[PDB]
Amino acid sequence: ERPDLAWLDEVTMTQLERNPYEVYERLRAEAPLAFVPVLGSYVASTAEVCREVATSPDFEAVITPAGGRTFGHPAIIGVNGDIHADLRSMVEPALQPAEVDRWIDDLVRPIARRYLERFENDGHAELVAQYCEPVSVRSLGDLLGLQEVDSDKLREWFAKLNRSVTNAAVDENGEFANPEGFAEGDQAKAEIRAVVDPLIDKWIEHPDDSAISHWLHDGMPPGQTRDREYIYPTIYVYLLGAMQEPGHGMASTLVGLFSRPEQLEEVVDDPTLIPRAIAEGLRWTSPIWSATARISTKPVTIAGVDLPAGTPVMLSYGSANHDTGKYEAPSQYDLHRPPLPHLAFGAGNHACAGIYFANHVMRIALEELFEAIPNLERDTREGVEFWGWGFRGPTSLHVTWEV
Ligand code: HEM
Ligand SMILES: COc1cccc(CO)c1O
Repeated sequence: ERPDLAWLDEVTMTQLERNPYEVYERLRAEAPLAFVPVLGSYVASTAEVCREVATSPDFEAVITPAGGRTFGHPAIIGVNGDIHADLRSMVEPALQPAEVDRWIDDLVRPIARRYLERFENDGHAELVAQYCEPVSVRSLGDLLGLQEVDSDKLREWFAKLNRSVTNAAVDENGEFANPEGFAEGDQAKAEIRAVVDPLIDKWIEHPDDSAISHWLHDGMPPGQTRDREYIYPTIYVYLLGAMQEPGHGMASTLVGLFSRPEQLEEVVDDPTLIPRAIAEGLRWTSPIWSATARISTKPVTIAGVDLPAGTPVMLSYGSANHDTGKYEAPSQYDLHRPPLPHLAFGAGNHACAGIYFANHVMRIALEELFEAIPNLERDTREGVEFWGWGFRGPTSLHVTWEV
């Protein structure tokens, strides 16, 4: 429709998944709010527009089309009003900073050690599969009450949900171009139900300290629980993003550090710099790159575009975090970048609920890794490929060290 952006008609889903940064560099200059045909939606690409939409009184949450097809209702990310308030009150207790501080070290550090012990003497490893993902899912899985679900299984589930939720491509008529791509999301949900339904059966009668048990019981009248159909979509939200993203963030941080060997040495020497390293890692390759959205509730003008009521806008926070209006040479990882606001945790009433927890998981994981393997080196025989438009991170991270 917009004539000067006719080139967007030729952007493909595969291109965006392999590397979205060239398209979005053009969008940030040409059209900070732009309709992207293959995505079937307006996309916000700059920090100013993403923050405005995410915080505007004239927008509310909406799930992406493929997200809705996968998760259904009421996913915490796609609802508003009283239901959203209830789901936030449901998830927030275990994520409160004073609560996290009571137990985060005893949760994550033994897990990180357990996975590290399996390879720390090998001289080689693929850190995504052998460390970053397992620590992320085992930590959250235990908190949730999924101790008996193997980390291999939790990792398979968030891979399948990832592909289903980001199966966004639409055809000439605005219909999903790849409908068969939702089948593995449906199969993941069926497997999750088979595992989690018995656990919920038990928690209803025998509550414990698991987070899901508290989701069922907290704030409810005596003898009542939240219906499982009311909480399952948020369970799925967790089994995707909350399981995947801390692993993504640690891995991207390491890749960035490896790209700046002088900076990797600083952080290994001085582990108090790990939080700063992680913050730059999240800006540099945002794990949740473009997975959430808002919808206008009345006619509104954003970045010169007159939007009718009912218009969805995807928030490409990963692009916003490369806004050259804010950052110098944003495509380069720089630990010594001045600490500035970023949008990797979103903004507004639907901003990330688990920031404090996530930052500690990533921190502890990197602390233990650098303690166990101070001479870590990237395996330069294998390149690092990043994949993902909706969620983005490295597909593998081959490293070596002198044993
Ligand atoms: C580095 C790791 C993580 C990153 C980068 C991340 C980022 C985000 C982003 C971008 C959103 C959408 C915000 C928006 O639409 O404005 C979000 C939502 C959310 N995240 Fe995080 N997340 C991470 C880890 C986690 C973890 C571990 C948990 C739970 C233990 C969690 C819980 C949630 C919840 C519940 C929401 C939905 C909030 C709502 O819609 O009201 N996140 N996250
Ligand atoms: C915490 O998990 C998520 C956060 C934001 C988006 C999604 C899925 O679109 C998630 O699963």
